Amino acid sequence: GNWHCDSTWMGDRVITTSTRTWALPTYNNHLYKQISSQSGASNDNHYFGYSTPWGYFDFNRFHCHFSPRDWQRLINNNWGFRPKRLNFKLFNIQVKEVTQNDGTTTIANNCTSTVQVFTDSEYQLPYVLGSAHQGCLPPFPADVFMVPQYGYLTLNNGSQAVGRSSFYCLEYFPSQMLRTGNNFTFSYTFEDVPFHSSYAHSQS
Amino acid sequence: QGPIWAKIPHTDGHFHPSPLMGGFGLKHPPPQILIKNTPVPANPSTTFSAAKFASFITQYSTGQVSVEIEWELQKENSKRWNPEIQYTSNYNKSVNVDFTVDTNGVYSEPRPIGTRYLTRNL
Amino acid sequence: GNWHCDSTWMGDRVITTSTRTWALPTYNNHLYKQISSQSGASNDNHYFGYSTPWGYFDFNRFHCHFSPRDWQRLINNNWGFRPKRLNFKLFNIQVKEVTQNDGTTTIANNCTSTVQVFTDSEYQLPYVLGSAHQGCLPPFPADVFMVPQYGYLTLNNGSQAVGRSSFYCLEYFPSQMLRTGNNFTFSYTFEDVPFHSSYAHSQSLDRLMNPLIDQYLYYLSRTNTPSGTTTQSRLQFSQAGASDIRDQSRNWLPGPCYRQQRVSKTSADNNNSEYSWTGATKYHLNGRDSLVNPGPAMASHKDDEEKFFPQSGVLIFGKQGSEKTNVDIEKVMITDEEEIRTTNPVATEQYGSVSTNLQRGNRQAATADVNTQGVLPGMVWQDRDVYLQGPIWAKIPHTDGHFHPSPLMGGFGLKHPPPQILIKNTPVPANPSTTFSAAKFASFITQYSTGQVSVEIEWELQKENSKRWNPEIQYTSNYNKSVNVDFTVDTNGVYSEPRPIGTRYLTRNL
Amino acid sequence: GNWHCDSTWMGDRVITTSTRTWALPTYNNHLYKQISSQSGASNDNHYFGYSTPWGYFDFNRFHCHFSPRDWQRLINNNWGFRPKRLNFKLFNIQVKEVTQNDGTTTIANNCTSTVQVFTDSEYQLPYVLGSAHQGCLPPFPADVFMVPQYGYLTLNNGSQAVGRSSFYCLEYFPSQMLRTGNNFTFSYTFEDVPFHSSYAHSQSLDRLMNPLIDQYLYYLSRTNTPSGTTTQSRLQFSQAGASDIRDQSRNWLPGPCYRQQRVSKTSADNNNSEYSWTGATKYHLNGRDSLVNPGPAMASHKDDEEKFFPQSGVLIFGKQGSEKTNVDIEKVMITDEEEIRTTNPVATEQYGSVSTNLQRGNRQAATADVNTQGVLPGMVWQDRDVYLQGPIWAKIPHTDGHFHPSPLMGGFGLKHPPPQILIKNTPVPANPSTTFSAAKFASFITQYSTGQVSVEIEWELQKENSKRWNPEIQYTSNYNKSVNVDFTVDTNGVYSEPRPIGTRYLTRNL
Repeated sequence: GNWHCDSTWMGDRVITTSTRTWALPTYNNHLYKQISSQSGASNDNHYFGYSTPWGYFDFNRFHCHFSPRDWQRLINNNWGFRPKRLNFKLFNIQVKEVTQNDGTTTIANNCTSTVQVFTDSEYQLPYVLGSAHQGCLPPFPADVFMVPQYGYLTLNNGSQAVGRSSFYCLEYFPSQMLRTGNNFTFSYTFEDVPFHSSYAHSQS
Repeated sequence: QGPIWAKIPHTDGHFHPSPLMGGFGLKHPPPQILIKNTPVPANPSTTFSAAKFASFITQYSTGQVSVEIEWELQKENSKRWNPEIQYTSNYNKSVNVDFTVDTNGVYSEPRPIGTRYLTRNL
Repeated sequence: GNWHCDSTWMGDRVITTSTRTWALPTYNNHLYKQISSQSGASNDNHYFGYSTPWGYFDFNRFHCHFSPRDWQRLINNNWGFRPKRLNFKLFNIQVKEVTQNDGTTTIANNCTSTVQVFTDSEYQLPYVLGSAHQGCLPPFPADVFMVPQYGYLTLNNGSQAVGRSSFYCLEYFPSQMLRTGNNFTFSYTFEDVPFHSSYAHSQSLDRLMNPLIDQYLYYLSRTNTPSGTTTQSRLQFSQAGASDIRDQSRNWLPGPCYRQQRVSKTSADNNNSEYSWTGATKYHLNGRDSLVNPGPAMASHKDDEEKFFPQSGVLIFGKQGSEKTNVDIEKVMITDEEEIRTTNPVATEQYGSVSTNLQRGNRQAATADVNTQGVLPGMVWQDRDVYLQGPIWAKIPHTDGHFHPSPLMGGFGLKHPPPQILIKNTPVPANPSTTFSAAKFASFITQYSTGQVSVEIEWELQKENSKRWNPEIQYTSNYNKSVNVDFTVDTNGVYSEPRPIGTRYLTRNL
Repeated sequence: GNWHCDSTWMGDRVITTSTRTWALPTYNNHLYKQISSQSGASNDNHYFGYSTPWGYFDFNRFHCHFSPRDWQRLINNNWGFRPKRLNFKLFNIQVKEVTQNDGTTTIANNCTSTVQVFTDSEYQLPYVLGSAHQGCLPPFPADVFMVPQYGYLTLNNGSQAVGRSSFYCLEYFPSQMLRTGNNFTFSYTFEDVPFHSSYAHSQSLDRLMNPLIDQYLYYLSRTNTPSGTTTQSRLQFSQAGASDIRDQSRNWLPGPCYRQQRVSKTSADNNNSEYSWTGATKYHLNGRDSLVNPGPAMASHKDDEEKFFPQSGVLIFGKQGSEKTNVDIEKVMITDEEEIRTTNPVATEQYGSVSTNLQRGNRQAATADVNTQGVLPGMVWQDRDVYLQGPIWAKIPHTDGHFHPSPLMGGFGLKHPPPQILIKNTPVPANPSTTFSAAKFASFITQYSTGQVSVEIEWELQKENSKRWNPEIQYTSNYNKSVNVDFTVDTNGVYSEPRPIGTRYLTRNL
């Protein structure tokens, strides 16, 4: 897979493309874990949920896509804008094995080992995008970023669960197993949404 | 530097579901894209054990990710006579250029930039 | 990918092909960095810009393409040449990971890791080729070379930036990600450019006339005549012939000039003082002075003045192994542009003389030297010669106006020159923490890349058609015995270029 | 005829349309008149010419066509523009007869009386457009304007004519006679001209190099070296890097210059004396001196010298209501050409320095400032910017030669510019005698004409394609509160243009 960042302005459309390098550790040493608020937390701060071994990709900030100059071009010249469609790709996957022995770390490539990827395209998992979390693609294309860990919350009574609380095992979904040399792609179409108002009113 | 979309909660009712942090409310937003390293067990015992494996080869993964978004624009058509407001960089000299790296290679965003510079009548 | 170096001479074309092995480190530990001049630098030396993690390929010297023998073939047999098209290739890419642990370096191949390559074919980046930088493909095909780091300058006020200053992130361009077994190729067509003049004139602009025949025109030959025991003003006129040949009416003027101080290769002839800057020829741009070097094409010296050269008016190359700073004259090779003195003023003398006043009975005629002469109708000139070790092309700056955009260091001015070819090792993060961190990664696997690069250029030739009777000048190796052969390796394997070689051996009439 | 003002932006074109109401008096009481300078005028001010009864339409300023908002749209979004074609219309002609009798003025429409209109489309008349005269279509569409009177100059010796002096009678051309209900139209196609450069360079000509990489070329870095307790002449050479960046070999030269005196917007910095003429930059033509204004394109000032401007080297516009004669600096708007200092010399300093002598043991190197530098091979430059309130085109004089005919006040040099559009009220004799008289009629009915004029110009755009990462400069209105909005009417209905607006906000690399 090749590297694509640029913006393409055509007619009434602007196409933004961003490419970043990412690194994904092993989270939870491969375990799902029940998590909850500390015993001492205030009632307002109680929660119950699960931490999972999975990471997730988040491009839910404008600077993942617009350079500052692109943004300027947008906001000085347009009364409105809105997303239409997107194309997402993972490529140039590398799986690396680390050996810490006798004081010395040695990283070695493992061409055979896989990563698993799926999109929750039926929206069956708790949706944690849209909470303004860190971990998005960084604004500057040369910055390398860590893939954030996926966790979610369900109902709680204090730090405890309730009967209605739900537990999701992500391996209960089909996922693509990706090796070095495998790529992952999907396309998505935004539903019709109102244009964002990129203007200020000149009347009260 | 702000959010783009949010999932509209699946509920009987909602009013004007423009997500309050800003951006586009979506019933069917961009899906969550989940990834994880497949566990690779380390050297097993040569006597069968029913216990789930707890020794794994340390590993991590890296790669590139690309996202392409097509945006639709509504072009400004201002019929006002006088010039309007426009986002502009400063002219004056400075030690660092806004929205650049410094001498240590650290990129920084010095200010928030909204979208509302052009004007329209009510 | 296979190895191709040779030259193919067919009809009026010569195709040159060069292949080299290169190595590309990780620059800036993958970072872009703001850079500027030191706080103490003089105003003339201030700058502001950026260093980038990218490298770039530069084949912008003739010896990247012509062997010495090929160059000889070119310059002895052709009145002109010019680039037509080129083919560029990167192949046999290898990405290597380095592990320094416990005292011991272990290099291992990583077949999966990539390098990124793009050509700036829309010329959206600052164009740093054409500044005569080091880092080009070396002249000797067996030498392995390091890919130079890409950096650029923007506007500065002292060491600071200004609002108009621009910042370019090269990852904002599409680039090919190349693995082991991937190749990179592109082709390029030169725009039409004038043939370089690979000849010297055998006539001087001031001797184009028939020496046997008088002019029908008259010039003012005397302003006074003997009167009784004294003179009286009397204007008198003559038709110029051979004997008064300096006075003949002529149609043309020598080329422009911007005068240079004269220095001697004989140390004793020079003033004992520091004038390398204070005596230098310069231009003045936005409050800063810059050396004019080499400047407008002007002949290096007049007849029999071989030892003299303009202070900043000639290309100067280092001999093999010569150091960077304050080397003695024996360490450098000073080019000589004497062939153009048939048309272009000598760099160290005045253009000529003009009247400064209005003479009359009580006022004598006055004249003044002209030390800078811009272009005049009727002027003709030759551009600076090109050299085997010299630059080939330069990008013509994108401006409203330009005049005769032959780049002053020599070679071909191009509006759309060969594009910059940028390359960098894709960063590979080292072992990450198992707790999420938002900080950008700062631990990477050490690595570098190597591979081969080939460049093929097709050149168009304008064959010599001399109708002169007597033999002409030709570039020739020495016959006599010597310890080392010119343009060869020595006993230690070091290749060296012992002298500059220009193109102007054959002659033509004006 | 209907009213059309708007702008139509489509693809790479913007079509501007302007409509105004005009009034045309009877000029010269229908007579042609010889005119000349007063007997007491200085030789520099003598002239000879003719005043004619004709008026003319002039739309040769950008604000005749672009609203301030349109101009903003243009300059923030485009790297270049240029005129393509135009359509001109006169319509809703009304001819009015005035009767002043017995103290009382009574204006009455005369449907029958005509106006005469012709375009000089063969360019047979002296072309007086392109002299920056008043009388153009006003910037604000609701302002009604008087059609200016056509007059021209021919050769003069003092206040007298010469044999070569020419006299043009405009009735010797065919012209359309227009009544109420008649319209006049013509279309015109601009010749191909370079796009105006609506950008500023983000690089300076003296910083085009890679700051990270040394040159392979050498320059003379030292002329002497320490000897025992004293120095000895020794030439020494260095390869220029970042630290000696002023010394690097370079391919190009800054643009030409013709030096201007420097004046300060701070009154105290200026000499207390009258130098506006004696200190002025001038050219000398046939025994007469003329101010060189604005002259060759040169940057107005160097870094951080905003308060300084060349004496006659910048366009200067009046603020609304500013008077004709000796207004204070607060009454005018002084343009600033600082954006071109990346390529063009500063108007108030020397071009650079050249050697004036030949140094040797007993003679030190000497240099001199260069205050006028004509074009040299390898020079590049930017033309003067254009302004919303500034001129658009000029006719290139019909001459054997010209160089870079970008008109010096700014805009587009045209060999075949928009033709002069001449108009005049047809004289209507008053009551004649009933006895025949051979004398030409001297009693006419008082009348004037009014109507609308529209001009539509299609402009071609070169869209900004900046690949820079950081935001750039953009023309913007002020955010803060104020009593009047810039580029609006005040409480008395007076439109005003508070500042000059150039085109150079976006940036590009060299």
